[PDB]
Amino acid sequence: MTEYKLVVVGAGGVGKSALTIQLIQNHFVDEYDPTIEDSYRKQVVIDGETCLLDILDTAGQEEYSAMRDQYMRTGEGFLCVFAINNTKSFEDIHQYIEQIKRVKDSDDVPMVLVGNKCDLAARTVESRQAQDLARSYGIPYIETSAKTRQGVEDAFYTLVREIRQH
Ligand SMILES: Nc1nc2c(ncn2[C@@H]2O[C@H](COP(=O)(O)OP(=O)(O)NP(=O)(O)O)[C@@H](O)[C@H]2O)c(=O)[nH]1
Ligand SMILES: [Ca+2]
Ligand SMILES: [Mg+2]
Ligand SMILES: [Mg+2]
Repeated sequence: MTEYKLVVVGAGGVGKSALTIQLIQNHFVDEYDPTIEDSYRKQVVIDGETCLLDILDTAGQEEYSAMRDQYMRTGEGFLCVFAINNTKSFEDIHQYIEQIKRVKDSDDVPMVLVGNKCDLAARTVESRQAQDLARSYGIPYIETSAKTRQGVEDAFYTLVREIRQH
């Protein structure tokens, strides 16, 4: 059984915890409790193979930026999340990737760029704008809603594939 170490990263309130919790636990967290750092673990079959997903729910608040370095070393693949109604989080996520590539000293780090909250109509990040950013990194772009589960399995499982195809 292969184990995959996924880390979910991005700015505060973009839906990292709701995305993780929707995948692992199949419900939507409506309330907003900022995360320090939580861990989840779950046995899944992906492309015929049983594997263990280890998922680190990280902090979006800047006050815990200090602990980013240590989880960027451990993690095998990184789900890079912004909210399509939050232009600042799209600008920010660009920064998170550069930090990962730095900390890991590779421009070949398994990653998926995720535009979350795609159920909201207050979109200020157009899909083409995120596509352009993903293209420059060689990584997939996938839109999701943690509310409706749209794209949630696809996003996380794409990241496993990126890691396992690394
Ligand atoms: N409509 C909608 N709301 C969402 C979605 N994902 C998260 N939210 C909402 O946005 C708020 C913040 O979500 P949360 O997952 O806690 O964000 P976070 O990125 O983990 N924040 P932190 O970095 O502080 O831990 C919550 O009220 C949650 O219900 C989504 O896909 N759609
Ligand atoms: Ca709920
Ligand atoms: Mg959270
Ligand atoms: Mg615009």
